[PDB]
This record gives sequence, C-alpha cells and structure tokens, in this order.
Amino acid sequence: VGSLNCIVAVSQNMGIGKNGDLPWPPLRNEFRYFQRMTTTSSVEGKQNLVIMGKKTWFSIPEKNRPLKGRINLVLSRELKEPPQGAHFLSRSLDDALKLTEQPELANKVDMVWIVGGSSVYKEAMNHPGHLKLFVTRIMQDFESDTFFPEIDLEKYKLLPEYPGVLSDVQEEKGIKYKFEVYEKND
Ligand SMILES: NC(=O)C1=CN([C@@H]2O[C@H](COP(=O)(O)OP(=O)(O)OC[C@H]3O[C@@H](n4cnc5c(N)ncnc54)[C@H](OP(=O)(O)O)[C@@H]3O)[C@@H](O)[C@H]2O)C=CC1
Ligand SMILES: COc1cc(Cc2cnc(N)nc2N)cc(OC)c1OC
Repeated sequence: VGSLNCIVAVSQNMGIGKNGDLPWPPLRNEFRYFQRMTTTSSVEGKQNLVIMGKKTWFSIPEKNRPLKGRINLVLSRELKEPPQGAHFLSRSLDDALKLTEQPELANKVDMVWIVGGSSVYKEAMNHPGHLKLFVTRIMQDFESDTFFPEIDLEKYKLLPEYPGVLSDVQEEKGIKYKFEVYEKND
C-alpha cells in the first residue's frame, strides 16, 4: 500500500472524544463528508478499507455497524476474531496493510482510511511514505477526555486547497468549522 489517509474532527483544544462519543452535538453535513470521503471509490470492483481501534468500533451505533459500503477492519491485541459485524481483525497497522496484499483482499481494496482513535492516529501519522490527513477544525472549545496528537509541521504541509473539499468556513447548528487537508511525502 503506497498511501494512507487519516480522517478526524477536532475541537480548538484538540479534543476528539468525551464519554465514548463526540464532544460536540451531531453535525449532519460534517458526518456526510466523513461518509463521502471514506466510502467513495471510482475503481470498479473495489471498496475502501476503514481501520479503527476497538473503542472507536464500540462507539459506533450497533445499527450502523459495520460502516456500509466499506471493508471494516478493527485493531486489537486481545481479540481472536473480529467483533460481531466487523470483517477483519489485525494486531497492528503494519499487519493490517499486509493483509490487504493477501489473496482474500488482493483484488478488493482501493483507498485505506484510518478513522481513530488517538493511538491509531499517532501510529498512522509516523508511518513511512505518502500520507494525507483530512482534519475538520471545529472552531470552539469543547470539554473532552480523548485528544488528537500534535501535527508535526516538519513533516506535514497544509495544502492550500484540495479537489472535492470546500475551502470556506462552514456552520451547522450554530457551530463553525472548516475542512483542512495536510500531506507528507517522505
Ligand atoms: N472526533 C473524531 O474524529 C473521532 C472521535 N472518536 C472518539 O474517540 C474515542 C475512541 O477512541 P480511543 O479512546 O482513543 O480508543 P481506540 O479506538 O484507539 O481504541 C483503543 C483500543 O483499540 C485497540 N488498539 C488501538 N491501537 C491499536 C494498535 N496499534 N494495535 C492493536 N490494537 C490497537 C486496543 O484494543 P485491545 O485493548 O483489545 O487490544 C485498544 O485498547 C471515542 O470517544 C470516540 O467517540 C473516535 C474516532 C474519531
Ligand atoms: C468511526 O466512525 C465514525 C467516526 C466519527 C468521527 C469523525 C467525524 N468527522 C470526521 N471528519 N472524522 C471522523 N473520524 C463520526 C461518526 O458518526 C457521527 C462515525 O460513525 C458512527
């Protein structure tokens, strides 16, 4: 796999979670952006793969699990089989990417999306090679108990624009936010 993508939404105080859910109220178009980015593939015969930690998996509503139209892979050191409804289980990120090269997934995976949590993001951001970070900046402070690791600007560049990503400040339910894309190359 020659490229990874991470996708996250983060408050001004770098918060990404509180009590097993988002720190802010549900933002419907922001969620629709997450669903569009992670689901869309124009390559016939292939699907995107989403990779997440176990707490993030259990943070998804049961009726929405697995994420539809995507291959769902959970990372866990303790499980022996995927949680109920998930497609694959791997002991680490390196192992997950290697799994995509094996027969079952060989002709099947287009893009790879890391969708949390903290430790998964941290590991992905230091992975060698090309990597993009799709970061939604929620432009307020929210009480949080889980945080996004610092973006190393020695490695990552904020892109001035990106095709298919809106550049202006957005607003839903009185909360302002903006979509950012960062890239590193190694
Ligand atoms: N705002 C946002 O964009 C998002 C927010 N969230 C929020 O974040 C919180 C969940 O995230 P968080 O608490 O950080 O937990 P994680 O989703 O990272 O889950 C932690 C568990 O996942 C497994 N795991 C994590 N990394 C690895 C690894 N490298 N290799 C093997 N297993 C691994 C371990 O399971 P085990 O112990 O079984 O080995 C670990 O105990 C929730 O509040 C959720 O709502 C989540 C995603 C995005
Ligand atoms: C892991 O799956 C989900 C993750 C999120 C958090 C999230 C929300 N927005 C963006 N841009 N990235 C994210 N990772 C939000 C969700 O819905 C509100 C999810 O589905 C239940």
